[PDB]
Amino acid sequence: STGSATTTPIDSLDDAYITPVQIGTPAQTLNLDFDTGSSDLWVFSSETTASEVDGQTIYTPSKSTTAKLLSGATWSISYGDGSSSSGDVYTDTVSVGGLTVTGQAVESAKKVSSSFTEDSTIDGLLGLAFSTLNTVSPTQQKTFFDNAKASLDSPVFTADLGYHAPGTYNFGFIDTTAYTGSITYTAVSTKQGFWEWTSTGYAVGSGTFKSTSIDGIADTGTTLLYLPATVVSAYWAQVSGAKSSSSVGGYVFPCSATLPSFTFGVGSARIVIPGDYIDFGPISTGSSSCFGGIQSSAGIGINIFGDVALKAAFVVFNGATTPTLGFASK
Repeated sequence: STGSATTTPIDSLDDAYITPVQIGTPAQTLNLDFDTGSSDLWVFSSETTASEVDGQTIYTPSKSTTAKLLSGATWSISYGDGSSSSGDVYTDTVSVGGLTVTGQAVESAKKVSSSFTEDSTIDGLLGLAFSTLNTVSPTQQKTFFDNAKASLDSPVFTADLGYHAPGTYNFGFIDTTAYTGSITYTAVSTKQGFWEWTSTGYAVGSGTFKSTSIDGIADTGTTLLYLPATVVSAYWAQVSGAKSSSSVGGYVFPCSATLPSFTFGVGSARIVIPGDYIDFGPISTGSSSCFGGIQSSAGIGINIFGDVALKAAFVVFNGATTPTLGFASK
């Protein structure tokens, strides 16, 4: 089998992407944030504290003839940005772009933190990291991909995120029309439960490529590109007036600037992030100070190839017995 679904930016800055997901019988369609950096499929629901729901579409398990309470199971998750959610668990039928999993753990939120409440466009998350990170207790549950894998034509999914435009998540096949040149594959460590890999270096604008190993994670659920302070300083030094602002929480730059591109290495291959992808707009409405899309990972404890990087590529998440990651230009 295969599946194919369009993923759509939630706003004009590509702060996140939402993909429609069918849950239950009859289908209840929720728009979920597909997150290769976590491993829980959780939804706003009829069980979510009412004051914490503000515009989201909810899953109502009592209206699904295939929903079953997973007795005794609870979940609770905290994300890198400090947001969180928790609740109980149902199993139900979940379909993405025509690909159907029966008995998928659907984690129903009883509580969500303010950032979730305040984002009316995201109805939940669909985790695509390794199932070892799933938070369901006392019996850990499998991701949608892990459940689908054996049925797929090939044990892969691909992320093709757009810049200020829709893109595509495919399951079970590689669309050879969706990229240019070849896909370069690179080794993955699953030891921390992430799609963790090592970039071979970087360049800033038309500058020379610096060969250096940068370990980090391919994370569709993180907006920005988080890299070591040395790398980030080298980038922003090429933007007149750019500076790190402790009050704002990162590098900012004059909105009048033209940003240079940023290149990262995948083996001997190179992915080029155009400068415009690195502009996240005014820090506050009407400001002429703009927020940068490349930020320091210092104090995160891990480098993160988030949407800023991934959207410059066609990305293969290869879930073969030994997983690997592939990157192509597009």
